[PDB]
Amino acid sequence: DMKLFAGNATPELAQRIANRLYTSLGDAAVGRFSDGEVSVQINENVRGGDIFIIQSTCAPTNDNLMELVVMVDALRRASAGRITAVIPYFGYARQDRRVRSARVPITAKVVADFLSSVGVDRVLTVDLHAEQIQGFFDVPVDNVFGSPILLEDMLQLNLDNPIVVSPDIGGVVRARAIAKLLNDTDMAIIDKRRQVMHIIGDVAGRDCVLVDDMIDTGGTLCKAAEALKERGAKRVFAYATHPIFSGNAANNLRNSVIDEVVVCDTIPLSDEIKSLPNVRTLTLSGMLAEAIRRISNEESISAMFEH
Amino acid sequence: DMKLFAGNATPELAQRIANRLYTSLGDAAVGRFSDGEVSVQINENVRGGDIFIIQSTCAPTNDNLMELVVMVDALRRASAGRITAVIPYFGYARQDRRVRSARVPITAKVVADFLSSVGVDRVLTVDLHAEQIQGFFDVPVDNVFGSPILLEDMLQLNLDNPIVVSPDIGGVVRARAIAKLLNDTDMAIIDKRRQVMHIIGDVAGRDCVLVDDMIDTGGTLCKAAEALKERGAKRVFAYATHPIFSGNAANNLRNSVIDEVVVCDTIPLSDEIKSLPNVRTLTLSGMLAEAIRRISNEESISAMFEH
Amino acid sequence: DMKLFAGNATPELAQRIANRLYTSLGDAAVGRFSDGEVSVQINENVRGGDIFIIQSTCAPTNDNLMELVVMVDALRRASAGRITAVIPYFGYARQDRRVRSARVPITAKVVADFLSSVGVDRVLTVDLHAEQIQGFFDVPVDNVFGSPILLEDMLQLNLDNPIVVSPDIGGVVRARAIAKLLNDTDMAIIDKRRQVMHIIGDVAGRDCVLVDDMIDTGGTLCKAAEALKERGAKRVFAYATHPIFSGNAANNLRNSVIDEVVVCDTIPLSDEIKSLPNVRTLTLSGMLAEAIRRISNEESISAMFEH
Amino acid sequence: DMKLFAGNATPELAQRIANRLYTSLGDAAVGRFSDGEVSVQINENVRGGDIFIIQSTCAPTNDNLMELVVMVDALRRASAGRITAVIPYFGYARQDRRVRSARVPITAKVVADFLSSVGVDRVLTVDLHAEQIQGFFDVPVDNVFGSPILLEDMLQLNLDNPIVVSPDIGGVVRARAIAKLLNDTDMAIIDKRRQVMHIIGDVAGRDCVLVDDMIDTGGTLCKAAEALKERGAKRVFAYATHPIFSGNAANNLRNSVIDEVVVCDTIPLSDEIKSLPNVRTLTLSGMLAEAIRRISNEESISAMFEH
Amino acid sequence: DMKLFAGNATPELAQRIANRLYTSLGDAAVGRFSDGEVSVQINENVRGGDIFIIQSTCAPTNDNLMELVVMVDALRRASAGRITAVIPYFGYARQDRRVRSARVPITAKVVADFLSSVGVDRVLTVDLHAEQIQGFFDVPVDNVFGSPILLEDMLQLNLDNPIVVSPDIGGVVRARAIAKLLNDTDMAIIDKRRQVMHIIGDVAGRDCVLVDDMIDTGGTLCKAAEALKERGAKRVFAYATHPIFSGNAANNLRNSVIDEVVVCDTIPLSDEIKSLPNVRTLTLSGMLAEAIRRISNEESISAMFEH
Amino acid sequence: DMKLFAGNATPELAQRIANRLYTSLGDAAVGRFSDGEVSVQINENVRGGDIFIIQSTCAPTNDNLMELVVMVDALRRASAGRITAVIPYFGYARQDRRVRSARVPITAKVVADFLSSVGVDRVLTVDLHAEQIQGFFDVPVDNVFGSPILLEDMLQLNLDNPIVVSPDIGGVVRARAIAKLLNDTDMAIIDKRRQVMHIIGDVAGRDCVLVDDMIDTGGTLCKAAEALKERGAKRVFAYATHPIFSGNAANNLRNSVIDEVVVCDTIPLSDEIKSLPNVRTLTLSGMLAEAIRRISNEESISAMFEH
Ligand SMILES: Nc1ncnc2c1ncn2[C@@H]1O[C@H](COP(=O)(O)OP(=O)(O)O)[C@@H](O)[C@H]1O
Ligand SMILES: Nc1ncnc2c1ncn2[C@@H]1O[C@H](COP(=O)(O)OP(=O)(O)O)[C@@H](O)[C@H]1O
Ligand SMILES: Nc1ncnc2c1ncn2[C@@H]1O[C@H](COP(=O)(O)OP(=O)(O)O)[C@@H](O)[C@H]1O
Ligand SMILES: Nc1ncnc2c1ncn2[C@@H]1O[C@H](COP(=O)(O)OP(=O)(O)O)[C@@H](O)[C@H]1O
Ligand SMILES: O=P(O)(O)OC[C@H]1O[C@H](O)[C@H](O)[C@@H]1O
Ligand SMILES: O=P(O)(O)OC[C@H]1O[C@H](O)[C@H](O)[C@@H]1O
Ligand SMILES: O=P(O)(O)OC[C@H]1O[C@H](O)[C@H](O)[C@@H]1O
Ligand SMILES: O=P(O)(O)OC[C@H]1O[C@H](O)[C@H](O)[C@@H]1O
Ligand SMILES: O=P(O)(O)OC[C@H]1O[C@H](O)[C@H](O)[C@@H]1O
Ligand SMILES: O=P(O)(O)OC[C@H]1O[C@H](O)[C@H](O)[C@@H]1O
Ligand SMILES: [Mg+2]
Ligand SMILES: [Mg+2]
Ligand SMILES: [Mg+2]
Ligand SMILES: [Mg+2]
Ligand SMILES: [Mg+2]
Ligand SMILES: [Mg+2]
Ligand SMILES: [Mg+2]
Ligand SMILES: [Mg+2]
Ligand SMILES: [Mg+2]
Ligand SMILES: [Mg+2]
Ligand SMILES: [Mg+2]
Ligand SMILES: [Mg+2]
Repeated sequence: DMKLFAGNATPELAQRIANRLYTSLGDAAVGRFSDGEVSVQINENVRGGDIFIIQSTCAPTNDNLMELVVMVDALRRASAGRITAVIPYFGYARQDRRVRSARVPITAKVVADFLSSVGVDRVLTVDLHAEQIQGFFDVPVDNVFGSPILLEDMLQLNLDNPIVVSPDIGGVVRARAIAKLLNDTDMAIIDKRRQVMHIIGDVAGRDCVLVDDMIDTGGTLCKAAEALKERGAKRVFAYATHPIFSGNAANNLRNSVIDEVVVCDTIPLSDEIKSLPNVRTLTLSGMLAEAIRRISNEESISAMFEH
Repeated sequence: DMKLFAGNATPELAQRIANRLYTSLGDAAVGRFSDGEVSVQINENVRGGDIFIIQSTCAPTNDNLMELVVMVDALRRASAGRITAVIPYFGYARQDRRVRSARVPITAKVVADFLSSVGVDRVLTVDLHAEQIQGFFDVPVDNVFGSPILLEDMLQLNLDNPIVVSPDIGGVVRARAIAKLLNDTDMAIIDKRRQVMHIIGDVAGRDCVLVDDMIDTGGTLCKAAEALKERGAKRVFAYATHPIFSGNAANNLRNSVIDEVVVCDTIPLSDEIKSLPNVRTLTLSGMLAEAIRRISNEESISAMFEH
Repeated sequence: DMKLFAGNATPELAQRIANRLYTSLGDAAVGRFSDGEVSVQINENVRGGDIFIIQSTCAPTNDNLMELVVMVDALRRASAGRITAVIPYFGYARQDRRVRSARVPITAKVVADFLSSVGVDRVLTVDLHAEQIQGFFDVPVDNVFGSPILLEDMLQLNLDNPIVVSPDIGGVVRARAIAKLLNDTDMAIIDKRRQVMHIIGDVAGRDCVLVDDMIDTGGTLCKAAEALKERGAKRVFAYATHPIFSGNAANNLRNSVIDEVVVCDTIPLSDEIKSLPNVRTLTLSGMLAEAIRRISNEESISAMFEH
Repeated sequence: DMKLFAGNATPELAQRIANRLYTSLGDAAVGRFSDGEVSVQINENVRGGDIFIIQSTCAPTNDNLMELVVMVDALRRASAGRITAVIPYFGYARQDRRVRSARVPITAKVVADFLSSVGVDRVLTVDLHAEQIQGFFDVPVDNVFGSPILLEDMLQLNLDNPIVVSPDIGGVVRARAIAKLLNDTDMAIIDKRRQVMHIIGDVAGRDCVLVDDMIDTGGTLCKAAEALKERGAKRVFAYATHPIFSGNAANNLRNSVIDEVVVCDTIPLSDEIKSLPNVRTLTLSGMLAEAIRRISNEESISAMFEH
Repeated sequence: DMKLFAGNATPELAQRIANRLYTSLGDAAVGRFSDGEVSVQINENVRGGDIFIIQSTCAPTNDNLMELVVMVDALRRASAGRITAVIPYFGYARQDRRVRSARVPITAKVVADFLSSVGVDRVLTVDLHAEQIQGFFDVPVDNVFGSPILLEDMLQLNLDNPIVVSPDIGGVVRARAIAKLLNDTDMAIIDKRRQVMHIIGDVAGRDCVLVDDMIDTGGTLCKAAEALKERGAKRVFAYATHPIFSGNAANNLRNSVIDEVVVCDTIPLSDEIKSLPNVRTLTLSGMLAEAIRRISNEESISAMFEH
Repeated sequence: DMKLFAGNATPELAQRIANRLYTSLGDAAVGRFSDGEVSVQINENVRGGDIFIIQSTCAPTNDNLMELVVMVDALRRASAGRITAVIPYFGYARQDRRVRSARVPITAKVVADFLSSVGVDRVLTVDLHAEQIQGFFDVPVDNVFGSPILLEDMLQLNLDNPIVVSPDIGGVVRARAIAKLLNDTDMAIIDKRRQVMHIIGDVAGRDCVLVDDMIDTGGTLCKAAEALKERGAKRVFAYATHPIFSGNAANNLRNSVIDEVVVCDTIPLSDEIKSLPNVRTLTLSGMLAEAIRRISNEESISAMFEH
């Protein structure tokens, strides 16, 4: 008995996933009270069932997170069998340590503790900001890479001796993995000091593919593209998995030298961003549906990591 | 070493409490990141200290709650000694059971579990919606009544043989307590059936004092006042502790037959409500400051329940 | 594999429930050692089974509670699958908060913690004193109302314009629910001050039905009946779910003006009470058997709340 | 701030301990409600204090145990600093394993879990039935031997080449320890087969000292004394720490060949037993008072194990 | 789906058990990294399976224990259904209490806590040093006696009026059980004082069977055999379950008066010990295989305790 | 009351730290039993004290880890006040996630859970392999960088326009931090594909400083030095914090082109490595002593992160 439930964060992605599983979303009233508190009621029998909840903890982050945890509590008190939280974008993942013992929280651990406390039995995410967040849980956590879809899109561009560039130092590992997958090309690294951007590697007369896990504001992405074009690069493409696009992202991307921005659909796009002519979206519904299928049928999940 | 910290929910109440304790609020940067996630940094040494956090979980409820739990986590990882959460208004307290085994959450228990998980050592609240929420925690919970302040204000009205009325059946116990405190007057009960309001008790030619724990939308309060005046009551006064005032509350209170609405300051008022000429606010800063003083000095807290 | 086990608190109710499920009680030796400590031995295979334990925590309360928790521990170490505690009367439910921060325990929370610690997976009760005790547990708790049986008995009395009266202020909500179920009649409230009883509502020349969750000593019930008859009421009937009947209850009920006392069978009656001519018992075995049937077969439990 | 509290199990022992500490027992109302549920109220400030609760879990075992756990919960919610449970006799200690995987509970572990759940910080006991019960807790457990007092009494008897006998096989280790302390005498062992008692060791023409941790019914003790006298022993003395004396113990001890029965005061004696002419009581109040003194002042507890 | 996995501690015993279950060991790479840290990889699907891990925590104890806990963590994160730890010899079982409140650990409790923390669901052991270690866990623990195999071997020796001797005082209970099983013979006890060995019981002209749970160094066993032969015993046989054989055990057994040493196979023997001509090994693979079979099929485990 | 205790892993480092704190190491017997199990006895009063345990979990890793956890359990049962584990090198830190959902453990989380279970209150480490391991704990974890000491040593070399090189992609962040501290020089990255080493950045005619967190076998370090010298680098220096030096490290470093290897003293060096002429050791005893001093006196720990 596989049952799918959705929040208000990613309803269209949940509908696409349900379509690919040839089922329909479970019936649950999830809204707000008059004063703004989350209201949840499960409107069908879930006793002993195998429940999947699809919801990203994207902006508005706190409302979406409260929605998810309140759904889990409601399902657990209604005697559900197993609850899997499908969280395509995991919010608060960038607050994952205390640098220099700064008096800051580790909020990703706080969220993992909340999810474990309400009774989640498994978590399925896409491209966690830090892979070590798998260890913040006691339950199995499956971190699925979005790189197959993005690489499939890259290979249909016919790039001229492309080079893979990471816009910052934190993305070097991911950029190297993408480069090894992309016909084993070269990689370059953007190094930022003091306000100048230093490029390590040769980009003269080559197509540049900027790869990142997310695009939050686009300031550093636009600056990296500007530096790459100033050092003589033909075309610049930006590939990311999570389209956060917060703050002044639309204006930054509009007045930029990037030829194409390609993102996945873990977060719904705004009308502001969708109006842009050079922003393209790929879908992860098939990959997530296959992962849900394998989890539900007790099959091996390692098959999801092939290109 | 008593240190006070405040969130963004009730900063002026926290400042008043700090003034009455002859100290100043601790220095902590509490704001938002670009995408809307809560940002917290404690900017002073708190090692081994006795920390009090003042913040209501009022609207926007989820942001305020996340702010509180993230502050507690940051303080606990910074080696604070004891953390007391002063929550003048406790949000989600109305979701306290599952009626008829409805597939709903018990969200007050979820919030209590979150607070216990991040490391709170004591909770101090004002007029919990259900007193049994004290049992949702393992830590001491002090539920302080706001009835001394409201009764002091009532006794300066010179009411003509007043009668204490509860606007619904859930408030009968509180209304009876207020009536016994108010020179041992009579009490009447509003009974609602089907859309008509039935009044049990005699209100003909008497001043009526409606007492409630909160005013959320004011619809039932205005209806009760209308019924009381239709059964021949001279003047109607509304007394409450928590001024939620959500939805259409301002228009409901403007076009109403209530002579005076008196509330406490557990939730800041909007400009919409503050423009109203017949809404008056009492302060709880002295009572909360005395409670904090007694907790900090290891004195008996039972002295707080005298009129 | 549904297996029923019984303690020494309510053996005849357990036998009736087993009869209605067309099974027999499981074989377990549950007694005392020489010095009075509880002795338990499960005398059949329970590995992987779906176990229901039927036992009220009624007087002697502590022995019955220890019996229940020791049974649960014995079954859990014998590799039982799922353990449901059917507790028709939940003892210690009246100690559910600390009024005015009195240095008292919250013993209902203590008992819930004990039950959760030994390994109970679900609780099924009848008419909890406070519904918020559902939140004292992490496991599902089904609070089943006894009002269908009592209302069925009420409707066979042919009352003359009956009015529903709550003997105290704590029972107003339940009395209102019963009144709305009883052809939508009126309700009156007994208000006690200082030693006099004040009645809010008109009872002149009407049949009065006193409704309560329990009858502990009968002092307040007899006083309320006396006041109702003094204000000119034709007949007084007392309806309750839990027949505790402690202290001087038999003498109070014998020298009283109540025409009929009707109770359920969550607690066995003594010979003292059974000798009384105007005390009648209704059975809850059918309702509890249906609830157990629905829990065992993973059906919806919401069907149990219809009249 | 050392505060002593007592239950209703061992009030005179608690008073003696308080006398030896030159303090007085703390003021707390500990009784029963009308229906038999435990009632507790702490009538003094205990905030931040160092609390000791003196109560044996002796017969009636379940009432005493519930009294203790309810006291601990009340003190913990009243913000006590540290709670030490002084349990001179630990009930349910004989149910400490499952022999041959019998479907029985391990009730000593259940009681340890209850005590840990309510918030006990340290346990102090006398002559635990199994020393491994120390490992049933997470908190420090100090198991103090009563053998110094009993050995002091033995050495004032002027025994004629005494031999130390264990009435069963479970007491051989304790009997050997006593024998090594008693001028390094010999030891004999009572072996019971099938209904006959086999004695291993020579007892012809010697004084026999039977040593045990407890005397529950006295049947095996009287049988062992009978066998020892039949194999030609001059005088038989019985020494034990815990005087349970359940069932037919008084008649067994009256019609027995034992010259003297000496016990400690961990359990109050009945009038039935106190009427016996050959039963003598030693006091442990000094030893327990010294242990409490050392725990309170953060001194080494190893000094308590010298003769 | 029963799956067997083995560590590096007892691979041949695991292979024998797998042979008797007519299955094969599961495929898992369990070794060491370059620096000596344990490396584990499960090389087959275990989702929802019923997993048994066979590994003794014998010398090198800490490596074997870490191997076991790391395997359990790997299997739990791979979504295994139920994990049973089959630990034929349980290391650290001799550190089971704090005698005289010595500042020592209770390491058996530490190991039980580690096993419970990684997610073990059941433990199956052979001849625990202290049976109360069953209470150190929350999960079912089945302590299976090795006495059937040893008694079967004893009865094929044709002993001349044998007497069962325990080499120390801690083994008296086990020696008595063996004696009652061995045609209800007599038992004698070795008592050690100061450096001399005192024998309680008559051994003149009888065959002596020394029975113990383990043989660690053999010093006390050889001394007991020497004393027994000095008091005129014909032949001395040593029977034990766990062949630890540490330190100078081989030289002690070589220069000893023991005619035969018979042990089980819970710990692999060294070449040093296997070279000895009078050391014989019995197998427990059949008994453990039957226990695993009964656990897997949800049958009663009490059938394992018959001779 | 600050008390220092040491294991057998890093006794000389512990002695140096004790010397810099002008105290002496606490008296505790920490060794092995005959069969190889860890033996611990605390030989002084620690009641209420502030205890620091200094021990790296270096090779033999499992013995050292068991030593640490057993010490913590012994101290916690002896009523210690606060226990801080000073672990200069944290073993198992490289097993921090499951790549591609490989059926592997997260052993760093297992070790963190063990430490939290025995009762550690704070952890102090040096240069954790992954900083996110701070989130594997609930307690404060202070990750102190060793870069001040190494940078002080670097600045006394008089390098000719040095360039900072990371031997692999996982060390790029640390290499960049070191480069920014080292007069804001340039950085180069070693990229390994397929067996060839690709260098991103210009190293022609410059001094190269290889920086890493650890040196396990030295194979990749020697290969990186060889590649750097083949692309025309004057001198190559290797700087690391943790000198693991496992496997064939001594032969790799002997037959290498590295001019100097400088490491800290978190792990004792072998005689094999100490015989090498171009391996130099720096001490961290002063920095760790200052950190312990600040923790003990409740001072801010942020002062430890300045150069
Ligand atoms: N403001 C208030 N003051 C006093 N009691 C209150 C108040 N609000 C709610 N209550 C509840 O009303 C109940 C009345 O109990 P109490 O005041 O002791 O009188 P009695 O027990 O005689 O009815 C208490 O249990 C308390 O929890
Ligand atoms: N026997 C009963 N039947 C129905 N409700 C009851 C009963 N006893 C107590 N109650 C409580 O009375 C409250 C009345 O709510 P409800 O019956 O939904 O009507 P309304 O919400 O319109 O007042 C419920 O929250 C329920 O918890
Ligand atoms: N009253 C007692 N005094 C001393 N030991 C006792 C007593 N009762 C039981 N014992 C147990 O007897 C065992 C004997 O150990 P010990 O007295 O150290 O001598 P040895 O170790 O030489 O046999 C101890 O482990 C202790 O737990
Ligand atoms: N020795 C070190 N000194 C400083 N930072 C280090 C060191 N080793 C690793 N790091 C990491 O490098 C990251 C660089 O951040 P930071 O030094 O604040 O500069 P920026 O944030 O401008 O890149 C930090 O998050 C820190 O965790
Ligand atoms: O917020 P921006 O820097 O503009 O863009 C998002 C980046 O911030 C984080 O490093 C993310 O990993 C991205 O690299
Ligand atoms: O939301 P409204 O009914 O308009 O006003 C608030 C009321 O709703 C809850 O019962 C509260 O206790 C109040 O009585
Ligand atoms: O103990 P009595 O007051 O005599 O009768 C039982 C009552 O006490 C509690 O309020 C129960 O709810 C009943 O109303
Ligand atoms: O119950 P009885 O056997 O008569 O006397 C008490 C004995 O029962 C237990 O073994 C105790 O340890 C005693 O040896
Ligand atoms: O270590 P040894 O004394 O030489 O032989 C093992 C004995 O040590 C323990 O008591 C075991 O139970 C054995 O009796
Ligand atoms: O084991 P080696 O690769 O030879 O040297 C140690 C390296 O292995 C890990 O990445 C460490 O971080 C080091 O970079
Ligand atoms: Mg990052
Ligand atoms: Mg980035
Ligand atoms: Mg309500
Ligand atoms: Mg209301
Ligand atoms: Mg009540
Ligand atoms: Mg009542
Ligand atoms: Mg025993
Ligand atoms: Mg005995
Ligand atoms: Mg032993
Ligand atoms: Mg032994
Ligand atoms: Mg790494
Ligand atoms: Mg590396």
